[PDB]
Amino acid sequence: EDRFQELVDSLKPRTAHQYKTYYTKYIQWCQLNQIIPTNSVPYKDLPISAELIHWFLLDTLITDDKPGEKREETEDLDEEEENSFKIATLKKIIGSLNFLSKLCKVHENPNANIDTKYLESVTKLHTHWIDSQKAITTNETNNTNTQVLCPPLLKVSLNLWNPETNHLSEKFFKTCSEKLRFLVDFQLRSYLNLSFEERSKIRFGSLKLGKRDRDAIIYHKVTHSAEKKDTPGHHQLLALLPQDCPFICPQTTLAAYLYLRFYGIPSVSKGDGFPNLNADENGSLLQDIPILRGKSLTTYPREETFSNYYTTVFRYCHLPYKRREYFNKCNLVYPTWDEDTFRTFFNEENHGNWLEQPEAFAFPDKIPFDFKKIMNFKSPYTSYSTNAKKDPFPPPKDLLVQIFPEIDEYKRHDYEGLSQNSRDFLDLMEVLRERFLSNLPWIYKFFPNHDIFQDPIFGNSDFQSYFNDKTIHSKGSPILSFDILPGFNKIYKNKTNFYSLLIERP
Amino acid sequence: WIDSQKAITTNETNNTNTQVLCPPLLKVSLNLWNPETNHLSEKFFKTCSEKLRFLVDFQLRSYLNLSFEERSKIRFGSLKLGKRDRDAIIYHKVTHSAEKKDTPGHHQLLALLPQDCPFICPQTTLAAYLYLRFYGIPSVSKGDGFPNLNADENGSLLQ
Repeated sequence: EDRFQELVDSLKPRTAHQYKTYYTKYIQWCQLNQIIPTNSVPYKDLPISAELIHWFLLDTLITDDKPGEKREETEDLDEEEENSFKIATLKKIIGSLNFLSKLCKVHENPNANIDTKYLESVTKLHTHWIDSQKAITTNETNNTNTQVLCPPLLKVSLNLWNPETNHLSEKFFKTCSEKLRFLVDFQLRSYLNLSFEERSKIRFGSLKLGKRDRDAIIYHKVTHSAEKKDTPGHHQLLALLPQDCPFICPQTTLAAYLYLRFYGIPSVSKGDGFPNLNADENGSLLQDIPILRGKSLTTYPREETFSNYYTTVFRYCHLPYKRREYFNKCNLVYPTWDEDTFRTFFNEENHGNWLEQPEAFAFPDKIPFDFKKIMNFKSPYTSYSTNAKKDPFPPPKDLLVQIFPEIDEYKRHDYEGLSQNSRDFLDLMEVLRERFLSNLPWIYKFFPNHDIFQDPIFGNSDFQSYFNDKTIHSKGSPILSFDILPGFNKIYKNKTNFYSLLIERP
Repeated sequence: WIDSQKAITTNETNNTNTQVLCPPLLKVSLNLWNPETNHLSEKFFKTCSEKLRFLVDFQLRSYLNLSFEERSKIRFGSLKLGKRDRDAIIYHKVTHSAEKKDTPGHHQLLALLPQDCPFICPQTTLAAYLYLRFYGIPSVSKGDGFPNLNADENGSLLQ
């Protein structure tokens, strides 16, 4: 009861009523999912947690599906002010609900527990996204020409699809398989902002599919019941949603690297063998296969050899490499959890009184929605992604079932008789092969002699027919077809800037 | 010089025909007479005159194997001529009775003959560098003027 005045006299009244507006929105929204049920307005009842706050922020700020107000974000002068308004009001809503969190303490509502640093990470995430879209604002933002206009991802990425690295490395990168394992680790650190150790710890068994999403690539990284602490929960959840660009897609890169790793060239690149998966145990084989390998078959390749790799590549594309900023940890990272809320909040039956459960929409398969789309370099502003029907020429499965057909055998094998992770990984691989054949014609369009095309079954005119399908206007068009990057569209969809990316035969 | 010949006596002295068979001064010079350095830099390569002072310094290192600390010790009048030549640019070196020892001589004579390749010709490159250092571009690069020569007595201003 001592908390009266210093709560009250903490603020300007103007501040207090802006905060009152914001928590009034919060209360109405919790009644909109009847969390507080239906003026019915107590204080020792209203739950405050970082995910609750966060999902309120989702449902109000970012959820611009909203067809009455759909396309303010398209106009540059509207969005350039609108997102600044978003982030300012974001910070104010954070302060408001922090104030309300302290308010529930003086009423003694134990249901209010903040963990601001999670919401600080939300703040930092949206801050970095708006600063990314802000630094990209103009060709002549300042007197720069092409290096503001040089994404360190794509200039590397596209130039890694070349079957030759002649000035670069005959010492290192003869094989395209080594180029693809480099591109795999680079798109790891690109999409999944991690450390070298965190890049090391990917078995195949921690690579799952979207439950409510079909497209999520779940790396359900959990502390294994012992760091100093049992009850294993430190949950780090990640995703590799594909890219409309067929050359920075993680799924395309992954399917390509695993094709060369498993099958490769039938003469030259004799693969590592498509795995057993028959008397596999859940945890036996997929929990042994590294996502990438060198000479060893189980562990992860050598650290300073990767340092050499990144050094050679960033001197090839002439970019400032700094080793801490890829091998050591950043803080621009993914959400982190307990066991407590993770089991508690994602259980629907504890919240089954509600009209909706947040696992459905704003948490696509236990992922905070902006931590999905920002890390996958997307404007996070629909909550209702329906871009999946955008598919000129969906590829035929008869071409698909040529490579990796053992998967098709395994589901015509005793599908029960295989381990649970195994067939789930098999369906993962089929989605990978689908995305692979989908993105294949531009790979043929730009490097027709990759080691994938050291296989004349692809040289047959069924694949070439599908190549002429997807690359149909490519010879006649001045510009490209596929998407680029949210602030690099009007530069590199031009074929010429796209060819300035190439150094060896544009 | 036999080492130069030994590297040059076979085009398969080194199996690559890509970078290892290029002589070092030539690769630097030809990609340093380029105006644009777009993949390279502008933050340490603003002007073409910054590129020229880099290129003149590297050609000094290439022809006259000094330290940069010894390339510090070159003035305008530190450069004489082969008077039987008009070809060499004579750095006549200083040990004049107090920098190492009395009874002066520890001297060293340095030749800077031109090259028929004008990209690596050091006389050409220094002429261009001092042209743009002094006169500059008549529209943009405000050079710092032709030397005075009038206040210079021997060992006073050019030195």
